Amino acid sequence: PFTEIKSGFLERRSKFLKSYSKGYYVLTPNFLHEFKTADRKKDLVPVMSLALSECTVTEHSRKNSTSNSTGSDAKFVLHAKQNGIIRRGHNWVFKADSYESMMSWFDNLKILTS
Amino acid sequence: FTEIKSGFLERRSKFLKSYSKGYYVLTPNFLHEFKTADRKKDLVPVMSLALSECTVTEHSRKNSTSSSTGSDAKFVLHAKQNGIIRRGHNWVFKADSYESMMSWFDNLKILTS
Amino acid sequence: FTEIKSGFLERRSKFLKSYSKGYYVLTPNFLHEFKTADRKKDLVPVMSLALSECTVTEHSRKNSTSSPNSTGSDAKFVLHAKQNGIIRRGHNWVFKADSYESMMSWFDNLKILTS
Amino acid sequence: PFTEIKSGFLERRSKFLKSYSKGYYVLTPNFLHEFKTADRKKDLVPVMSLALSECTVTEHSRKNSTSSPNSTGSDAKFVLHAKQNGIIRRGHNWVFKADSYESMMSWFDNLKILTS
Repeated sequence: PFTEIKSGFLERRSKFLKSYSKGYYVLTPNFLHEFKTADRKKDLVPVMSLALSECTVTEHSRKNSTSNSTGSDAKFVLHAKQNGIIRRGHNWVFKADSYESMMSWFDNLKILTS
Repeated sequence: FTEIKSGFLERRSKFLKSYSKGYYVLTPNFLHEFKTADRKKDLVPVMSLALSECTVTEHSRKNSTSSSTGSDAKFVLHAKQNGIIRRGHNWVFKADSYESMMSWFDNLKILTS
Repeated sequence: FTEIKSGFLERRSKFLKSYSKGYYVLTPNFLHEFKTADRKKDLVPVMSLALSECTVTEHSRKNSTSSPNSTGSDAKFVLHAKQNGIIRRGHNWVFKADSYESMMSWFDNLKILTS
Repeated sequence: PFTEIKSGFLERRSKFLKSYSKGYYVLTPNFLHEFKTADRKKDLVPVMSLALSECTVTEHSRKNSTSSPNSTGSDAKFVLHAKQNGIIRRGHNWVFKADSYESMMSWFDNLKILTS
């Protein structure tokens, strides 16, 4: 009986590779977990687990954000306060499947990282 | 009241690689961002940038080219102290034309003196 | 004769925002860049990256995407410098191979050599 | 009687504005000067003068360098690096774009000898 605040697919940007890779993410009160698939029965080991206690969410796309790309209105930034999966003071960019989906991820993360 | 200039500007995000349009009001003390141009009902700035500790550094030349729109209509606001912007960091704004950009720039230059 | 791998790779320039293709030869000590694949006449490396003080950090995933009309979104890897040399300590170089499988050959070989 | 090693138009990139601006450049043994025009008779005051004594040239495009369609001059860029605070902040870099690979290589080669 897996319990979660939110889960869904997100694309995560690589700063150096300048590309996105899609994964299945699970937000709990303690961690943002990345898994390879949505199958909570057979896919049991997170690819990585980001402790929320030492992350913050800092900025997100506006509904009118433009670039010329996909999901210019659906991105948000997760910032590291301490060394872990992410280096202290560094940032990871995520792309959701819509503005409204992004806002749900952002709002939930913001409350869990206050 | 002592508003110096107001209008829509696009502001670049470094991490999101995108522009977002907002309605800005320039006063002697602040550049204020609002969501809308409704001065009666939209009263709380999204953010208020203290001009006392900002400078305007570069701006597009009339011959500036990109490609993206507004290649001749951008300027840079630089922070001298930690606030909305980290000390030493910069924000990029895009106006609707060179002439409009220069109006913003010239006004900001005097206020940040 | 103790070459481990050789072939063409594109290397990204951060300041020039472009890729340049070169012919690379991987040995136990160095990744060498040459202008051409002519091992008889083209004998002097353009540069020689000491593997002893490099690591390979990230690489593209099979599903990595970049942008329509951009090539090799699934074929890049990152070489990181642990010390000042051709690359400044803490800095990174990005390479693009001709496919995911080719990239993974380069990456796996570099991973062992930089251990 | 204006004496120069090389002169010609170059585009200079702005890091923050992500745009290029074209100017007329004059390379002498002492400086890389920027002017607004090619008229050495009426256009007498440099927009800026970069001391070569404290600059280096560090990298340049290859003949095969590729960026994206449609970009121009992917084979015609070079980087000028500051060793001391002046026009450019110490340790910072300016990117220039010439009108061809061969023109770029002429600029780069001359700058490299003058900044050795």
